[PDB]
Amino acid sequence: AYTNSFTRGVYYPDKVFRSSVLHSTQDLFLPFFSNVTWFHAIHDNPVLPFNDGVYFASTEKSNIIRGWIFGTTLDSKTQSLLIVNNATNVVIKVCEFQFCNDPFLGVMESEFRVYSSANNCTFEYVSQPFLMDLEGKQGNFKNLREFVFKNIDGYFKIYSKHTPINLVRDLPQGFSALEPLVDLPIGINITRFQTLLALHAAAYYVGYLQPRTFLLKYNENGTITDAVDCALDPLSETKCTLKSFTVEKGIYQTSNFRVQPTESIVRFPNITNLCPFGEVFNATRFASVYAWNRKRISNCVADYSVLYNSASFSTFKCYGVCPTKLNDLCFTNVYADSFVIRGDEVRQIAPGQTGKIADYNYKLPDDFTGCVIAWNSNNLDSKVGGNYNYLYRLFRKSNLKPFERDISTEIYQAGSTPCNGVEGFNCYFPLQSYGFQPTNGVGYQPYRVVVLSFELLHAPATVCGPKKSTNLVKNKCVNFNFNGLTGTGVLTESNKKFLPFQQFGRDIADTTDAVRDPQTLEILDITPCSFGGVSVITPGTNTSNQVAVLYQDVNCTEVNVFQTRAGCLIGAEHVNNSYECDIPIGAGICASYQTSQSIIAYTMSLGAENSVAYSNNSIAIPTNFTISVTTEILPVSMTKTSVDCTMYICGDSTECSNLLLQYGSFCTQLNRALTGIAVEQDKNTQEVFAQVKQIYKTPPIKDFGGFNFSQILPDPSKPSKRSFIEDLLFNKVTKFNGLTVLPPLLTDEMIAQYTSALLAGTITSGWTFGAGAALQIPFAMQMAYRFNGIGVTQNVLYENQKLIANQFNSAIGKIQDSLSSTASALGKLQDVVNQNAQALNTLVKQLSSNFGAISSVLNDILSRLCPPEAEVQIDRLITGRLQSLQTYVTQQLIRAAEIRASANLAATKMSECVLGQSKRVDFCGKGYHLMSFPQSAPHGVVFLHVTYVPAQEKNFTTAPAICHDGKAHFPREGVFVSNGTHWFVTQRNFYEPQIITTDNTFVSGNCDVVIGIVNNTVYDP
Amino acid sequence: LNRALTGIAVEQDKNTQEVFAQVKQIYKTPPIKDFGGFNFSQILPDPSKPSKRSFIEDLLFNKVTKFNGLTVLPPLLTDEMIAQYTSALLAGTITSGWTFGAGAALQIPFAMQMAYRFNGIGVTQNVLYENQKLIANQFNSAIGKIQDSLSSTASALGKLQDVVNQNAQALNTLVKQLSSNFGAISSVLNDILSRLCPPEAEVQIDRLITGRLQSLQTYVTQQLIRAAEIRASANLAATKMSECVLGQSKRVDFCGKGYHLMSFPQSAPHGVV
Amino acid sequence: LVKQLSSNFGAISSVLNDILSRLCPPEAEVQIDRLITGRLQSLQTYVTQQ
Amino acid sequence: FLPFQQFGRDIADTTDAVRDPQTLEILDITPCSFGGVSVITPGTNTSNQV
Ligand SMILES: *[C@@H]1O[C@H](CO)[C@@H](O[C@@H]2O[C@H](CO)[C@@H](O)[C@H](O)[C@H]2NC(C)=O)[C@H](O)[C@H]1NC(C)=O
Ligand SMILES: *[C@@H]1O[C@H](CO)[C@@H](O[C@@H]2O[C@H](CO)[C@@H](O)[C@H](O)[C@H]2NC(C)=O)[C@H](O)[C@H]1NC(C)=O
Ligand SMILES: *[C@@H]1O[C@H](CO)[C@@H](O[C@@H]2O[C@H](CO)[C@@H](O)[C@H](O)[C@H]2NC(C)=O)[C@H](O)[C@H]1NC(C)=O
Ligand SMILES: *[C@@H]1O[C@H](CO)[C@@H](O[C@@H]2O[C@H](CO)[C@@H](O)[C@H](O)[C@H]2NC(C)=O)[C@H](O)[C@H]1NC(C)=O
Ligand SMILES: *[C@@H]1O[C@H](CO)[C@@H](O[C@@H]2O[C@H](CO)[C@@H](O)[C@H](O)[C@H]2NC(C)=O)[C@H](O)[C@H]1NC(C)=O
Ligand SMILES: *[C@@H]1O[C@H](CO)[C@@H](O)[C@H](O)[C@H]1NC(C)=O
Ligand SMILES: *[C@@H]1O[C@H](CO)[C@@H](O)[C@H](O)[C@H]1NC(C)=O
Ligand SMILES: *[C@@H]1O[C@H](CO)[C@@H](O)[C@H](O)[C@H]1NC(C)=O
Ligand SMILES: *[C@@H]1O[C@H](CO)[C@@H](O)[C@H](O)[C@H]1NC(C)=O
Ligand SMILES: *[C@@H]1O[C@H](CO)[C@@H](O)[C@H](O)[C@H]1NC(C)=O
Ligand SMILES: *[C@@H]1O[C@H](CO)[C@@H](O)[C@H](O)[C@H]1NC(C)=O
Ligand SMILES: *[C@@H]1O[C@H](CO)[C@@H](O)[C@H](O)[C@H]1NC(C)=O
Ligand SMILES: *[C@@H]1O[C@H](CO)[C@@H](O)[C@H](O)[C@H]1NC(C)=O
Ligand SMILES: *[C@@H]1O[C@H](CO)[C@@H](O)[C@H](O)[C@H]1NC(C)=O
Ligand SMILES: *[C@@H]1O[C@H](CO)[C@@H](O)[C@H](O)[C@H]1NC(C)=O
Ligand SMILES: *[C@@H]1O[C@H](CO)[C@@H](O)[C@H](O)[C@H]1NC(C)=O
Ligand SMILES: *[C@@H]1O[C@H](CO)[C@@H](O)[C@H](O)[C@H]1NC(C)=O
Ligand SMILES: *[C@@H]1O[C@H](CO)[C@@H](O)[C@H](O)[C@H]1NC(C)=O
Repeated sequence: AYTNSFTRGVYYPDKVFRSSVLHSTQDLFLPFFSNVTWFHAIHDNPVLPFNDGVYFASTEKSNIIRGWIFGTTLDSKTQSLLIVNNATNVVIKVCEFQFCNDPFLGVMESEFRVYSSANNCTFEYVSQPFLMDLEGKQGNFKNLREFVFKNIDGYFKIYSKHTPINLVRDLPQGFSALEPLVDLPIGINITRFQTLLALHAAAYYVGYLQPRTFLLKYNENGTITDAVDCALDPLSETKCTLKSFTVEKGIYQTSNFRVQPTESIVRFPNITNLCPFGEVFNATRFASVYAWNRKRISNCVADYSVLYNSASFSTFKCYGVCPTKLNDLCFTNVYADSFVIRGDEVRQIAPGQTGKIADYNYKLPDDFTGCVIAWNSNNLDSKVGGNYNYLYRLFRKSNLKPFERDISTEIYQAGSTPCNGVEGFNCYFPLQSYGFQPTNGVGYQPYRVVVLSFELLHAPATVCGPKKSTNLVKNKCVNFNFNGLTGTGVLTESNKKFLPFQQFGRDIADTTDAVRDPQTLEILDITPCSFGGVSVITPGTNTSNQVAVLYQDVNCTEVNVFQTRAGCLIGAEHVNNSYECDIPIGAGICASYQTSQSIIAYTMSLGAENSVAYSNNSIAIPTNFTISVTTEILPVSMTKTSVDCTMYICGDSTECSNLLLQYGSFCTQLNRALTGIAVEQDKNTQEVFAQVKQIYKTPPIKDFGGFNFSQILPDPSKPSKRSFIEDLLFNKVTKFNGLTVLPPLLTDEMIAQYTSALLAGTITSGWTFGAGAALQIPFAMQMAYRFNGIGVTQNVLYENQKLIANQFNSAIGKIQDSLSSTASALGKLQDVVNQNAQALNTLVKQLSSNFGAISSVLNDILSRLCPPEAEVQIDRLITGRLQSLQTYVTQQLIRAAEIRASANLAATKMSECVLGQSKRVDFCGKGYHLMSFPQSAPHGVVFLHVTYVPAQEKNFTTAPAICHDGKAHFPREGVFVSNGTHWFVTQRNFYEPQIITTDNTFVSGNCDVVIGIVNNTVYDP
Repeated sequence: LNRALTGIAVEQDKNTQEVFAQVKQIYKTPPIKDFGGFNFSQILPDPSKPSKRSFIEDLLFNKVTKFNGLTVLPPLLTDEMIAQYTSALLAGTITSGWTFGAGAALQIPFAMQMAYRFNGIGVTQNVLYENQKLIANQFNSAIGKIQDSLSSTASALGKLQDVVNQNAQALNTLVKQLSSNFGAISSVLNDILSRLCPPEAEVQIDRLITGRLQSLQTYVTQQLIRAAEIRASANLAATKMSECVLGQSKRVDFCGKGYHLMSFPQSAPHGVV
Repeated sequence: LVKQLSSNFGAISSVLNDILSRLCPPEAEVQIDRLITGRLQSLQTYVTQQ
Repeated sequence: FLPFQQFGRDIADTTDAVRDPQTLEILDITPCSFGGVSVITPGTNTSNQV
């Protein structure tokens, strides 16, 4: 009866070759994993809906399905497309037919009950004859022939694919693209179709197409190999939104949820009287244009479809509105300006027009809303002897304002002379007339013109169109229409006290806040029905295709379900246990993929909770330490792009360039900004790396006290003398539109030489090469100074020198192992590359946009259209592409500022971390800084920060001071500790107890002042 | 535009994590507040609030004060979580000095910690102990004065209030732009659509689309620039946290004017004090 | 920025008064809107760079 | 190109390749080489050679 559809409904949307690209297209496709009807029967079929397009598929072994019928009645009464394959060729006809039996075609061929006539044919096509399977066979099917049948604007598009199969059961799973084959211009309104079966079995599938958006993957050979149905599910929406088939772990915003209306609400005043249009259009006599009439039409039901459909009118031109929308709109008042004019003067009755009537007798506003209605009256107002009862004002000393009625009869003066009702030179009358006779010319015949002026709704409306009202439903999302004002939202009761004259309320945005119900004068608030963005929480597609959906800022009762302050989270199980944050949701909630396995949501942990065993006489002092190496990765530079604004916008087009010149310096200001950026990328690089006045090199003998630097020093065997670690870093980070990339000034080899010099200086001369000359020093002694710099006596290093070197070497090895396996380690630098690449890919894609033009391709506009019309379309494209460049450049300037700040920070670290020793906490890594080593990286720098971290501690009893002979002895830069029986003095950051003597302590004051002073003895050497 | 705004929203949480999430563990003070006479009751959490914030933090929070496609996302770190981080940083500073920043938190008497801070400015530790009671009273009085100042002068937090105002002003302007015609017959799209039909309506709509899109581009650009300013401030705040609270700063006027001893963080709306 | 005032931006003339003194509102308003759009975009660019 | 395909396209929707209408072979279209030209010069206060 039914089966599960699969990845079979994909066809080539057009005939353009694309390869190695993911292309997003919207067309009528079969939704993935939808239900498709299975029609089987062994030992005619029904008439099916076409549903704006039909997916059809069949499995064959003997060519049982041999044709299709498409139409409305499909019975010799309308044109109906008939496609038949009768062992010779495909025959397509749209002829009528008498189906004097349940049509099917029988098997060689010995039966033909499909038809017995051919009458009133308007199209016939026959392909070349072939020969195929006809005799009776039964079993597994051998050939699956899939088809798509769609009707677009009268064109019947047929797509198909034939493929070998070895399968009797349901549809095979597997991607297969459908090529286009036929486009038939027929123009038939198709609502139903039927199939044709061959009787000596039955097997075929019928699906239906829907307006889905698909993301199509074209491989290197231009064959469609996959597709994503966006509205299939949140994961598919995410993949198409990001235009990729792989989604990294995280949360993405892909769409917006909106509760849809369930029913419409149409509300109008309960008026039964009809508007007296007949008394104006069929008036016995029209007024003269010098004295035009204004009839008010109000408190009635108006129907403008009668006037519009009537063919008796010579013109019906609406300004501001248009004639088929007038039925759903209503007005506070409509006024009818009624007068007779000359035919040739109809053009003057319009906004923006001038002339002796437009200026002297009937002026319209240039913002006029309404309709100009006209018809000739040559058989009513014109008379033999002429009709001289219609007067117009020939002369006036001034023009007229809109809707002014100038009834005055003052004597007009051409020049300047007194007139007192006299007809004389420069004493003329403003009143003139025409003598209209049925025999006068076309332009001299009378026309009856009525202009209907509509005053936009503001106040309660009384003259409304023929739309009937409905009942009102509160507290539900509805699509409402109140007196022509439309929108979607939930209508609720309100406490807004509208004044008796007020009809509408407004929000800050001028949107409707509340309405007065036109039937019952109560005030209803309009709150649009709940909506919000929808985010998809997913582990990467390299792990699982299971996702959770977050509906932002909604309640869960308006749609496992977890209510959070971020929204309603669907698909994630709520876990009481806290963990480290993984994929953030918001409001303290994070999600992760963990174990059966599922996506979980939890309140994030801030770290383990602990307490410090504080007391007024207890100090913890470390007895051992660890040397750790951390990696700090900073962007320094970004790719130095340069864009030819002219070639991008106006590629190889003189006409476009000439139009572009009317926009001035916009281009050169973009070239200037990008040049400035490109230059500053090199300034940034020089400031970070060119901090050494000379190029230093290490000695051939690497006698550095056991410290192994072979993985950070250049390896004299590479085409570019980079270290092992640098090679690892470089192995982790991965045009004809006026878009170029400039090379950097400093090549990678030169950067490596600078980092080599900085490293060799640091190793052989410590910090001295930074301040001035490089002064050689044994490395172990350099470390001794670095230890003194953190309050640790140099003797600690020498005594543990071998241990320290091994820890250092091991730490370096661990970095290498980390860098060799974890690609994400350099994400901070990879993102910069991605951001610049994304910016360019977007920019290039903008060239495909129309921006309102007929075509995105400039040459296609130019080769078909000529300048007076072509220039407008080109200006539209220029505006769009120029705005795109302005956006790109602005984003690059902001990003460049971010990079500059990072480069300045990197230079600061280089100066304070590598050339010196930093006293700034966590500036040169967490811990007590010893030394740092630079390594170069693509568009960036990596610092290896060597830090001293206390490793093991004991609880010792302490005291701020010791009493001896009543004098208070305090330690000379150390602390007092007790092992329970004896007091010792020791350095703060490393347990090394010494006997308390007068050379370790100093005396100030006496025992009665110091809080916590203890009794002891002080040894005097 | 959605991408740019998402990037901003994300970086606001990165900024918060970098400023506050500088401690690997959540520390808590002992039940006995024997800190040598130094009174911290106005900066430590008060175990009685719906959100365990200090008195001063409550004062700070009491001073700082949609259907058009405009939404506000919640922060990842709620105010309670921020308070827990500041509590941990404060407890670490008090009970272990700077040791919790470099590595493990090593307990030390507070008076001795101050002795080290005094040595760090070239003042022998004996000065503190001999004047320890005086110093504690001065500290306690100074804290009380802060409370009195914060309790009466609303303008004290103007630097943070302006940020709120700038974002609010930006949105109010943006929403108001929907009322503009931009050359169209009406700013209301539905009123154009219900009276005019496609060959003429599409032009008026394109005019409104152009105007509203330009308005968004302007808003987003201003937000990106403002966000860069905020990021610089957050980086500075993180730097101070690292050098002022976790350590002791030798940088003149970096951690206030005078010779720096110690600093204490307090959370505030969209900021740190 | 000042030089941008000399640009037509598709208008018949960069000088606003020359448009206004020869053309009347139903046609003049379009040319003026073209100049307003261009000059406003120029200011937006200037302010952003500043 | 598949037998029904006549044109190829680039990311920008520009033509990548064409099927020759007289002989059905596929030809790639690569715009002829172009690029910016920069002038390296000492200041005109020294020399006019570039
Ligand atoms: C200090 O810690 C280091 C390790 O960080 C200790 O060295 C380890 O000592 C054990 C002895 O039990 C050896 O088995 C390990 O192989 C050593 N590790 C390394 C890397 O050499 C050192 O002994 C500790 N010292 C003290 C006094 O506790
Ligand atoms: C510094 O460490 C490197 C680590 O690779 C040592 O080089 C290794 O040396 C051993 C023998 O000494 C070889 O068996 C390995 O194959 C080498 N590895 C590589 C990657 O070359 C180097 O010898 C150490 N330096 C010193 C002075 O011992
Ligand atoms: C505290 O340290 C002292 C100094 O090392 C310890 O004293 C000595 O103890 C050893 C036996 O462990 C004797 O052989 C020495 O002669 C002692 N010397 C002195 C000067 O007393 C003392 O035992 C330690 N106390 C604890 C509890 O560990
Ligand atoms: C340190 O030792 C001195 C004397 O050796 C202690 O002072 C004595 O204090 C007790 C109790 O107050 C008196 O009874 C003695 O007469 C005092 N003797 C002298 C010489 O002053 C002092 O109290 C001790 N410190 C502590 C903390 O107990
Ligand atoms: C630290 O200072 C606070 C200041 O408020 C002290 O709490 C006050 O304590 C006194 C009595 O000790 C009460 O009368 C006040 O009402 C308290 N004020 C508040 C706001 O609670 C606190 O006791 C001081 N700490 C110590 C150890 O003395
Ligand atoms: C297939 O159709 C049946 C009813 O005909 C329906 O209950 C079922 O849910 C459909 N399949 C899917 C996957 O929705
Ligand atoms: C199929 O129909 C065509 C119609 O012209 C006919 O010529 C052909 O012979 C038929 N095929 C047979 C009889 O196998
Ligand atoms: C078909 O042909 C007949 C000729 O007898 C003609 O009268 C009729 O109008 C034509 N059209 C239809 C739809 O029957
Ligand atoms: C097609 O025919 C149906 C009647 O079956 C009718 O309702 C529909 O409006 C027709 N389509 C057109 C475009 O007239
Ligand atoms: C593309 O065609 C070539 C034939 O030269 C073939 O070797 C290659 O595997 C094909 N690629 C795909 C993805 O089918
Ligand atoms: C006014 O509207 C109500 C709503 O149902 C209707 O019953 C009433 O008859 C209307 N008034 C007139 C005069 O028709
Ligand atoms: C005018 O009168 C004619 C008949 O003389 C009638 O058919 C027409 O509908 C009338 N028009 C109006 C607006 O009353
Ligand atoms: C991601 O995919 C690659 C190749 O499919 C695989 O080697 C890698 O282990 C995957 N990632 C994880 C975390 O397993
Ligand atoms: C919606 O959220 C409110 C918030 O207080 C809650 O009280 C209510 O029960 C939730 N569910 C509904 C309205 O169905
Ligand atoms: C988690 O805690 C809640 C307390 O509100 C409790 O109702 C729930 O059953 C707990 N779940 C588990 C698995 O412990
Ligand atoms: C110090 O003493 C406290 C007392 O409870 C203990 O919890 C803590 O672990 C001790 N420190 C070490 C390093 O063992
Ligand atoms: C430490 O605190 C205890 C409280 O149990 C007190 O008796 C002792 O005198 C205090 N010592 C110092 C030095 O403050
Ligand atoms: C530049 O020109 C001025 C005046 O012509 C001259 O004095 C100056 O020396 C020139 N610069 C150099 C580097 O000679």
